[PDB]
Amino acid sequence: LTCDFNDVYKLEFHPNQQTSVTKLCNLTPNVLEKVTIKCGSDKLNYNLYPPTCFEINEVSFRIPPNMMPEKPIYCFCENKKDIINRGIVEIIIPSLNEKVKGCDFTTSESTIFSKGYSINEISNQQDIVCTVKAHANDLIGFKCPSNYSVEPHDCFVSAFNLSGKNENLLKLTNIIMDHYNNTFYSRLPSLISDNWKFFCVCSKDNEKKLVFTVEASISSA
Repeated sequence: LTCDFNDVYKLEFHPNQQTSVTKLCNLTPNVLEKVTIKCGSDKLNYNLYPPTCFEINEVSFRIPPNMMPEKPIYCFCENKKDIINRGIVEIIIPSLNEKVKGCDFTTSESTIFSKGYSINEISNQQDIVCTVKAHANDLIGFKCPSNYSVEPHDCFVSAFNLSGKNENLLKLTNIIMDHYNNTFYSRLPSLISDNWKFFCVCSKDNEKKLVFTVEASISSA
């Protein structure tokens, strides 16, 4: 899931080229996978258009979880001299077949998550507890209001035990902890060998706590 126009799909001119050379780098990421595009550096004078692709010289992004099918996104790494060698990145946008298992504490009409809560629900002392039952390969996540803090701060790297304490987690994968929008994601392993329950908490002084609890059950995928 890298398009390296610097050393892999090389855009170096050849001697006495009459016409362009065009290279195609086609990617089929899964949702939330990281794509990297390398285009240009100190020595290699290449530009990427548009400068950030999916809204040395290097860009990475991850495709968000979406239920709206989209046409591929293209971006162009250009080498000039008028002859232009161009690397064309095509990213097929994966679409989800159902909402992400988990909890959007910021809307009752989430674009992303299976369960949502309106501002009236999360407002005013009992916890709001949102429980998801997850199995092998499930994508899970939650979003808390931007004003809230999340405990533990690195939820999914660590989480709290329904029984014991903070536990460095279960081989969770593609962990995303986006503190800009207080949105957290990860993927259960393809093999879960033991039942595990854990939780993370969002809070804000004088507000109901928002509890995201996961019951991960023995399974195989």
